[PDB]
Amino acid sequence: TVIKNETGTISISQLNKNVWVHTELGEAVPSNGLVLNTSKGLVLVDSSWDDKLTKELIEMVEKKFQKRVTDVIITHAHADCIGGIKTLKERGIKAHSTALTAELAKKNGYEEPLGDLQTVTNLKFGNMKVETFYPGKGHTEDNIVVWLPQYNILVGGCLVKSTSAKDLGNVADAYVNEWSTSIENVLKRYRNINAVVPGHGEVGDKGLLLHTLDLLK
Ligand SMILES: [Zn+2]
Repeated sequence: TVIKNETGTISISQLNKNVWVHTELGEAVPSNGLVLNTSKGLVLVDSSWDDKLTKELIEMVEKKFQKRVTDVIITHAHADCIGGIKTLKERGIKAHSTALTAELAKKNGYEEPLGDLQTVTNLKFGNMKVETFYPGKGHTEDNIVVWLPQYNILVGGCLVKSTSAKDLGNVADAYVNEWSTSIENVLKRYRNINAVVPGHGEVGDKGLLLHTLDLLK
């Protein structure tokens, strides 16, 4: 099932019982994130392009689940992920991030996140388990991946390209050479992966990681 906004710029698709994928368009470019419905509120993985879209996304999910968004995990310091940091902070939403992401955010003129995530961080919201992992430099110097151990679902972010993507994207701030090693670190860490969510594009499987390594070759 998929719910959208009149405009069409924002949609939320269900992956399973308490896991949904949110997608917003930034001529227009899509960006994926996750919406986690827990017994203690909603938790998002990444916000949106800007404050207008981010606020809209929040209003949408809060209305649907009749709960508040309590936390957001920021996977890197680019607009498509930290675009609405100001909205989150004025709503009492905790914006988790690594210390590195926090400093790059400041440096990119964005209000900065908590900078609390370590290389390996395990968070539990109600009964929903979430693990954050920094695999090394790649698409960006600070990119991290998110893992849901109860579903073996991996949020790759922009470290992972979708099946039909033939372009790596903006590599001005990327570490192309290191990117491959970082993806290998993810593969070595998570042996049995089911679904993989790309920065943008359709949800796939481990094949997406191999596809990205192929592009980097
Ligand atoms: Zn990016």
